[PDB]
Amino acid sequence: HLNYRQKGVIDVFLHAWKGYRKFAWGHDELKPVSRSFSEWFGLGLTLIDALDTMWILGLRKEFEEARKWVSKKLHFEKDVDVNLFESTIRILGGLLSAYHLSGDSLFLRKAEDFGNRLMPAFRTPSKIPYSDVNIGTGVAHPPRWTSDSTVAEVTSIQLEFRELSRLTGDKKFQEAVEKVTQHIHGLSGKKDGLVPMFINTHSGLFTHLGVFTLGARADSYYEYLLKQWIQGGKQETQLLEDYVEAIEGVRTHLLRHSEPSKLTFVGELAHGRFSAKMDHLVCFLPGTLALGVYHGLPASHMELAQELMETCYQMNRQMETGLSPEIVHFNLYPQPGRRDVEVKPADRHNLLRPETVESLFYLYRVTGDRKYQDWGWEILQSFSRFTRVPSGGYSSINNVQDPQKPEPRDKMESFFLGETLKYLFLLFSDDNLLSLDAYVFNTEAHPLPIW
Ligand SMILES: CO[C@H]1O[C@H](CO)[C@@H](O)[C@H](O)[C@@H]1S[C@H]1O[C@H](CO)[C@@H](O)[C@H](O)[C@@H]1O
Ligand SMILES: [Ca+2]
Repeated sequence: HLNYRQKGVIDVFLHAWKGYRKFAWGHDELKPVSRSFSEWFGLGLTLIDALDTMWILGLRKEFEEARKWVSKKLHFEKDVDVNLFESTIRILGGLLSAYHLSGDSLFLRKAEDFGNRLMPAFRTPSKIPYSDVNIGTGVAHPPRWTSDSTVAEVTSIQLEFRELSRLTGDKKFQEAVEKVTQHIHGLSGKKDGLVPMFINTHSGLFTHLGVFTLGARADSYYEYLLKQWIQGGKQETQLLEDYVEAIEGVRTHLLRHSEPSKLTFVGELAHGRFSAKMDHLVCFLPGTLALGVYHGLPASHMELAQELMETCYQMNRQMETGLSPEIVHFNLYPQPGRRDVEVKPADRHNLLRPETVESLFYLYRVTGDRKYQDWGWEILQSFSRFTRVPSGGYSSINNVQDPQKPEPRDKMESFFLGETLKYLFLLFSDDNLLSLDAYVFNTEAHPLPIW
């Protein structure tokens, strides 16, 4: 049976979805305040990202309507440049999870068509893929000012391409992404398992040396070391080794404690200089640590997971709206009148990002401590109070520190329905539901089977 908090998640989903249906059907993103839409892919991004969430939440009439759109209206031949990583985690991942949950081969046929159109990105001298590929013309290229790719982008596509090869029997997808993983396994320039942010597609070597973050441009590299190891049945020992090494590197170089509360946080390093800056993106890490412990990683990882979960919770609850900003800074020394969680004026936006509630899901699944459910519910209520648009939809907001004037940005990111609400529903579940023994979630919350 659905419980009270799950019913609340479903009310939020359906209010979001009614805005999408009325004002943005088949378009990439809802602009709820203006009752319009935006495109970047032109491939119904929000719809595809939400397929599996609709299925899991039991929204089967909505799923059927969306399936009909996929069957009739989703076509990949347009002259359009797409980012390989964003494409892969949202569209390829979303189609693959929709296939597995529904059993409907339409989703696999579409995934295979799309996957084939992404392949030109790998045709570089080093076989590290370009950032962008045109799905209609077959031309791939790097950004205008550089031949570098982003490290997280080239190392956070593996689950999806590996699974596509498994289902289709076409080895080209797996072979391409595994070359990337194996190459990066042997690269110089890491700091105790920590990777630089960029990698050159011509030389194959890291660039921006000596600069280390667990946030944007590197985060999901670490996530996918563990998750690939799990996906593959725990036989690919190099992935585990590199993951274990990296977590020790985080402990050695990036962990400090805040004032006044002594919260454990992860900062950044540049040429040996520590910076107390932490992207909300880093909040994936407690959940990934806990996931690893479920699968046999050391208890030290759980100690760190629980400390970081508290911190990520505080990043939300110390704000006036109860919603974390995009980026926080912490103080290493006591500052009269100051909270733990400092926020630069420019960083005060919230884009409805999932990483805190993602990690709460894993902490709850692994520990059973109901406080993590309570924290998730608190955060959901804050989304409802400060980001809801009366006519339908929820919006990113510009100011998490002004409860009277949060200032909507007029955008509902696809990951709100793809991730934030899926993880909350799962967090609250009393159930055999997407077992950690049977599935691994991709980095856009799309569950894929463990082999
Ligand atoms: C700017 O940050 C984004 O892109 C870089 C890659 O250039 C990633 O390293 C970073 O994690 C995010 S994408 C990340 O977050 C989104 C939700 O907040 C969502 O698309 C997905 O979870 C993805 O992993
Ligand atoms: Ca993610």
